[PDB]
Amino acid sequence: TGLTILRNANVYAPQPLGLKTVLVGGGKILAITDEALELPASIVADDIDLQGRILTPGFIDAHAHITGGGGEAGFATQVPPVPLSQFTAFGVTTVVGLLGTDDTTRSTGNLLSRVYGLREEGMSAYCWTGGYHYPLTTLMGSAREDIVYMEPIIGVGEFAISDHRSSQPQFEEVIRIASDAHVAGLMTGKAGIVHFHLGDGSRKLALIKRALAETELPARVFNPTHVNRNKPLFDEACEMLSQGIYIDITAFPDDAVDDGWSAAEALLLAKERGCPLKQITISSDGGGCMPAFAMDFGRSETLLATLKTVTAQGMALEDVLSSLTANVAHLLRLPAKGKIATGADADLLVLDADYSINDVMALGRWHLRDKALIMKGTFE
Amino acid sequence: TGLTILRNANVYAPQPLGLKTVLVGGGKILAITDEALELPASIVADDIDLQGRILTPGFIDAHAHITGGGGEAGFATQVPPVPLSQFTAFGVTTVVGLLGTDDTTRSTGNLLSRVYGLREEGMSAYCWTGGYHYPLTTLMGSAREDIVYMEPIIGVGEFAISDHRSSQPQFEEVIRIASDAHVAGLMTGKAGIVHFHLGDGSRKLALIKRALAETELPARVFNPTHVNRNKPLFDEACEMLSQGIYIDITAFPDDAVDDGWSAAEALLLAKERGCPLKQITISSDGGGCMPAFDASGAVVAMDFGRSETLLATLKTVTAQGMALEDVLSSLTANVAHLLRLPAKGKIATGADADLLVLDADYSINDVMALGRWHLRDKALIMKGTFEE
Amino acid sequence: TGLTILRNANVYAPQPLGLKTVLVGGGKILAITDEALELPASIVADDIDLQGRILTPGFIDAHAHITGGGGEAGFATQVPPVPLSQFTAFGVTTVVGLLGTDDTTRSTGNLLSRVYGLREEGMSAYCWTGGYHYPLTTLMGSAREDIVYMEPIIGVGEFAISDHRSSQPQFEEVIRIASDAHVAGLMTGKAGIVHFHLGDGSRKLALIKRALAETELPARVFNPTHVNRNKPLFDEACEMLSQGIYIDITAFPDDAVDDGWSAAEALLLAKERGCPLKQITISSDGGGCMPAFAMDFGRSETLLATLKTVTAQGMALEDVLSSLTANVAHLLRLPAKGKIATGADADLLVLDADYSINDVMALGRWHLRDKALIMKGTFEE
Amino acid sequence: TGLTILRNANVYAPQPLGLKTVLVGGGKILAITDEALELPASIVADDIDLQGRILTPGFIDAHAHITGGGGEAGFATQVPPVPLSQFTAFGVTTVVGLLGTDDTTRSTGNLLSRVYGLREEGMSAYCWTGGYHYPLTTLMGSAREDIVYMEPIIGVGEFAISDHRSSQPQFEEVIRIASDAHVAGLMTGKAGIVHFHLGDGSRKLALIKRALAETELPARVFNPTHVNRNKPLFDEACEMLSQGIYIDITAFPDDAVDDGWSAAEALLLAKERGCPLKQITISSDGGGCMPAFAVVAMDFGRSETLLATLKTVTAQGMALEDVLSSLTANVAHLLRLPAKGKIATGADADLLVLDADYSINDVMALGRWHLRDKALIMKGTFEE
Ligand SMILES: [Zn+2]
Ligand SMILES: [Zn+2]
Ligand SMILES: [Zn+2]
Ligand SMILES: [Zn+2]
Ligand SMILES: [Zn+2]
Ligand SMILES: [Zn+2]
Ligand SMILES: [Zn+2]
Ligand SMILES: [Zn+2]
Repeated sequence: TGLTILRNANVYAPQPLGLKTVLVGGGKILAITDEALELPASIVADDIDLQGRILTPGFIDAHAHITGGGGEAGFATQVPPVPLSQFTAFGVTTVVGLLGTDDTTRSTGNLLSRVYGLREEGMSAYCWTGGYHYPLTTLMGSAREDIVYMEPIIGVGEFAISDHRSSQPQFEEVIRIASDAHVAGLMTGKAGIVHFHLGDGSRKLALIKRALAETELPARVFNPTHVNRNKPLFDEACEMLSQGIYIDITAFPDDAVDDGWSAAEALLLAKERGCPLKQITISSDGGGCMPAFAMDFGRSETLLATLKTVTAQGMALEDVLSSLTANVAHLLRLPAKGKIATGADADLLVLDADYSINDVMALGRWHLRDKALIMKGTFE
Repeated sequence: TGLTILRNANVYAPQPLGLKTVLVGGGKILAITDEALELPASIVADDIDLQGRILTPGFIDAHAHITGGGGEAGFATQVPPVPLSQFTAFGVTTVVGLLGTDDTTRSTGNLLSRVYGLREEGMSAYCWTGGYHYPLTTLMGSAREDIVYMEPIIGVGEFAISDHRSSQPQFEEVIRIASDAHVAGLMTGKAGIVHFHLGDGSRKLALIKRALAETELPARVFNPTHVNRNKPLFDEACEMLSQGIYIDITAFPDDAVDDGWSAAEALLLAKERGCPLKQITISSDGGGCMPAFDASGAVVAMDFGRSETLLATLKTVTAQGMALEDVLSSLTANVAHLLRLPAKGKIATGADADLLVLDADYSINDVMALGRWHLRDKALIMKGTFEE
Repeated sequence: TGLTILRNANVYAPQPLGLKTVLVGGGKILAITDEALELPASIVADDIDLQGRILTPGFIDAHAHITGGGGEAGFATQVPPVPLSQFTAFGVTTVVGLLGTDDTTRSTGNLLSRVYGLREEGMSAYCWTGGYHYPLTTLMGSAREDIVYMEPIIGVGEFAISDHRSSQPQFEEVIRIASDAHVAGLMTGKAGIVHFHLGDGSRKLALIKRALAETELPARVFNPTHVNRNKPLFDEACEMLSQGIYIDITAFPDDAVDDGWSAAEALLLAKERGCPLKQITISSDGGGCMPAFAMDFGRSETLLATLKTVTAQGMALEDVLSSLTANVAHLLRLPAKGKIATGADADLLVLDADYSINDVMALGRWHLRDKALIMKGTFEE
Repeated sequence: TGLTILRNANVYAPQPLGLKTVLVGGGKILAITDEALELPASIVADDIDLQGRILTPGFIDAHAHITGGGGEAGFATQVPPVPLSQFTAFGVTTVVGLLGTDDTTRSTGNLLSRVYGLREEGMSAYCWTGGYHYPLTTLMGSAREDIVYMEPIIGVGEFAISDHRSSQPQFEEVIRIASDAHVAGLMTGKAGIVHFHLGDGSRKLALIKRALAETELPARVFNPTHVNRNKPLFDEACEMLSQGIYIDITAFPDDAVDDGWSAAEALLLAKERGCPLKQITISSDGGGCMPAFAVVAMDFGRSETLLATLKTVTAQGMALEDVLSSLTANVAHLLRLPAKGKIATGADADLLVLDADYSINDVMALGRWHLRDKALIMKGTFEE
């Protein structure tokens, strides 16, 4: 009902702004000021002194199996849907859902209905249409119709290249899909991009290199993920940043890194190479199936773990925080997200000085307060 | 994006609350209080003393051809899409769009894309899927899929019964459509109703009477409109209020009333009969094709329906002694209740900041949609992309 | 891969057979004997003295939302898939999955793929095609194709009648669906029936009465469930048992009973009225959305709770056990299930004297042993 | 029923294990032991002394027209469905059915329904979806859906390349089909491979060579059959074994060999060249149309050529386990049938008892005798 006032917030917007008073109401950031705002008590829901603790935008996890992934090694490996608290307790206030390898038994209707479920439970959610294989799995007859007509659908993903599980897509198929995503993006104001799953194939980003050389499509339309899964792929991804693509680094748990880089190592290496960090995002692959050589699934907890690892190695908080917030909102054309700015959505984290999460606000409501869950999923 | 404070508002919520201070921010009503709120000037965009002038919710016009209607007497009669200001200048802050007789050349994609256009221009908009004829015109393969998956699609309409332009729908077809709308409504929290176009056919509401007698579908699922177009239909509509249906009265211009009641006469008559007015709504049929006649009855000119008839209706019934809150509810809270729009139709904390400021004669002075002024001292501050 | 021998089992098959030795191997019941079998130690995996404890068939829960149900009051009410142990720990060794009210966002491919997941994890699973609404939700173009070509698909359900959430199906639509299920059943040897969701509509079982009066379709094809949800419906369901239909009673938790009967009350009342109990089954509606006036979901735990309630009120164990085992296997044409008989699947419960479950065997493997889970779902912790 | 005990079995599993007692029950192999098991008579259905006769796994014939093939030279050449005994009497306890050249009048529904018919009659049966031509003949809208949702459907076949009767498939079409079979295989635990019909076209295995060089698809996904039909094709198939493909040799009758190798000659030649025999399978093309020569008379392929091949190569000095593996364990390994192709505890009780000359004396399928002392105990519903 009322206003929420956050006093002495050490604001990372994600760029450091210093101490501010932050006023929240109607699910929005209404003011960011040096002034010690004096308000009538009758209209204030919560008056909180953060006493110089860090305030950041909520994380945007743009690669999550919100329905659960798996199904790649038997039907029993179908992962259950990710409960609300497995996003919010880890600082994820916006998720972008996708289908992966199983786009056969799982449908775009499964995915979009779970987006609406997470929205009803008080977080923000979008999704990718099309999935992994060709022809694309869509709700309507085509990806272009899905993106034009369904507000939460922002692009095509995660479409597999250079992977034994791909549909062995041809150049002509890839640039047609990209053209449909791009046109739908222009018509709607949404991301109009193709989120590509990369495997360990030695062709790496060859299809995207050819698209950038031969077509007029803007480079931002080609968005490869898991680029840290092997070192030659990561090198090729870093080189292609100069052509204007955005690259997505996956926060693998330490077990699953194999012959590649952790998200932490990859981001530190991109910084050391002088890569444009504003073109680099990190995602968790939450709900993705995680085999042990027992069976588990990916968690959004690796995003904060990554942030702690790189900051402990001397990276500035704002550099890694941007890869989880403003950079994702910029690529995905989410102007209300990824920023502490007046008029933006009140999706906010309060961090301790070691960057542990103390509080999580989504759309102006506390989900986590003093490390305790206040709001949880319907069935948690 | 500061706060807006409206001081000394005579609040019709739509029920009269007396004088209040109303605080708006983030597109929402943040407070309604007796307190003379003192706020820091640095966070206040607008501090307005209404000095006891009436504040109401914005009107919800649940029957409008947002794409334009017509096409019923030649292709030249296709009405252009209704510009933003032809809603907002008349106090309409939420519209529900539909296709009418022409659901052949016009598509659900035309309709839904215009909903998104009106939302981008700063008003609120929803639509009906299915249209007028059988089989239904939908975006996906079925009405149930449209209502489940497309947030702005709230139900089926305007589906024609008792009209020479209908598809002569059978009872079994009607209750199947109603079942699909109802189930989709339960799944989504949306209206989940069938908005029925009534014509002058003497069968009147017989298909709805049969549905209420023979099925378990709740009465609110069957929502007839234009019930004032002839007197026997209006009498049957009033009688069926006791079974729990909502009825929609159309604010025809005075020319187009023919052998029926104006919206004003129909609402006054429902009140005189002791009908439950909370089950009665008024809509404009804006963007509907409006033929103009000479003294000889020859078709001379063509115009389209306007949302201006809603306020004209409110002025007419209040001049005849109806309480402002009774007619205002028929444009606001009753529509929001039937259509399950909990953010709309009410001056209540947490609701959308869709507000009208009225003069003493109930002329609109100011119109706010989602916390932004569209009309201020009778001047347009915000207009459609292509308005001049 | 040895033999398992269960000595001194007090066998309810589900009919009481007395004390027996039961031999299990290759997932099957190989012998039921008075003999104290002496076997070479080298081929015996497990030699267990049950010391006179009750041995029953595993329960067949023929009405479960294995994918999760809900979605009837907002997308947030989509129930997660039921984990393996939420069947096996409650004595359910065979489940028949279905879609309910949400047969729009959920597909037959969702349902059938979860059947295969539960089979991979070591229980037995089947499903109903078609769902709740008309037209039917199927994997192939028609229910008849689904039942003919997909081994686990046994019939059509749960198809809604006398309910505000139904598709307001017409008699002609219902008997066409029934004819397709019946023909597919004859071609395949499978159930070939229509499992009908009943609501609180006052028309009750009128469409089924009309089908029995006007068509040649056998009565067993028309299988109404939730018949205990209101008392006039339950009375009509009991009267129609004399025409040869089977009725399914839902084991609602005590909160959700409203103006109807608990499964326990309904089964005791059917027995008191002299109804043919072999035509009565009980199911849990596991994974179904359960509102509090908070949100929870249905559990297979109500089946054993029902068995304890009716036995405490004087019903013979074999009467209620048949409603969970042999009666379901008979109606659904599952000849390997619902019975302790040689050649049948080794799906077995060991009960304490108060009928608490001590051990659960599915296809010859222990899932529960001395009330500890030995086998669990892929993602259970 | 209770337990069956087979005493003094000379076990080829298919590798030689020596003399064993084999215990069967519930359709499974429950024990393989040196112990002379003593069991209570009340639980024993059958106590059989094999007297040192050879015991092998049942043959897996992974290329059979279970519906009948033919239709390539007029409608009258449609072969009738193969009766149960025309598998079991020849030692075939598992068959994998397919459509061939006529995937126009014959459907995947014909094929899958005959799989279920053979299962009802007590043998094991699977099938290939898609058939010979492009676009594919499937039950559902796609091969990937067929393999994901229909338990008996294990892959795509028999898809024609280098043949005048092919659909002239392009590289891009072939690798798309292979990707769909592979992904469906991973999702289900099933074979997930493309079984390719090879003709006499001089392009031979060019499309598969290109797939192995240009894609990440595992080599095992590309499974060419009839590789013995001409000598240059057979040489190319043998060379590609080093890239990890499995190759299927067809047991043509002696008449039909033309300018190629018999299965026997092909397997002996692969052994002489030091090829990895575990990557080589033999299939009969049972139910395939067999014209007799001017075209004078018409017959159909029989599973009898599998055992004839085994007798031919063993008479030329090949070890029984080498050729037996090509009919049993190698097929079960490629097709991901862990219950088949092996005498191992927990496996299906699909067993052959052979005489000293390797003639079949007894055939057990899923623990039941189909053939006992060379007499049929079980036959098809309509066999007389
Ligand atoms: Zn991926
Ligand atoms: Zn992934
Ligand atoms: Zn109308
Ligand atoms: Zn109209
Ligand atoms: Zn149910
Ligand atoms: Zn139900
Ligand atoms: Zn062939
Ligand atoms: Zn061939």
